[PDB]
Amino acid sequence: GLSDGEWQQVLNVWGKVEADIAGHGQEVLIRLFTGHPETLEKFDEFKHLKTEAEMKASEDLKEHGTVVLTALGGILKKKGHHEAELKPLAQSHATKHKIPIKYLEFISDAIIHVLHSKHPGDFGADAQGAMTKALELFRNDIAAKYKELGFQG
Ligand code: HEM
Repeated sequence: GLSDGEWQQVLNVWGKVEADIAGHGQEVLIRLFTGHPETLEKFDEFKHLKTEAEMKASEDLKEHGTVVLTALGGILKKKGHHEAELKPLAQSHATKHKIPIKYLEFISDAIIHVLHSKHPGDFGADAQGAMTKALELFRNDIAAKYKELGFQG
């Protein structure tokens, strides 16, 4: 878990994302999809968008990026008290979408990349530490539910 000073840093960095969640969201998905093409195949609506310029030209992708980051924002503001919010997500991603925990690792790394790409020199070493912890926590609680369900990979 995190200290309160650590949570205040992640909510301070999240205020930068909130200035434009769709712009941040589309960059995160693109990072993900271009870096790990196997992840795009899980998306029936977007698997035909194989290159960055195709991805960029779809408002449907940008809206999906908005759904993702708005969900995550909600969870971060719970400061770790997020069992009611994470359970549904865990369930759907394991039993419906069949998303291995490794893809959650990929998106967590994608977020960090995009914060440094969109705010160079503005994402401090301390901020990076706190954000990393918050994403690990998120991932580790989802891993716990995955084990319960025996979602093997
Ligand atoms: C920060 C991590 C993520 C969050 C907050 C998130 C959130 C969401 C939400 C809120 C939905 C809609 C409701 C649902 O079906 O639960 C959804 C759907 C979905 N997610 Fe995620 N997700 C995340 C990561 C991922 C990753 C890493 C993948 C795959 C590589 C993935 C694949 C999907 C798919 C395929 C759908 C259904 C798509 C559709 O409606 O067209 N998710 N996700």
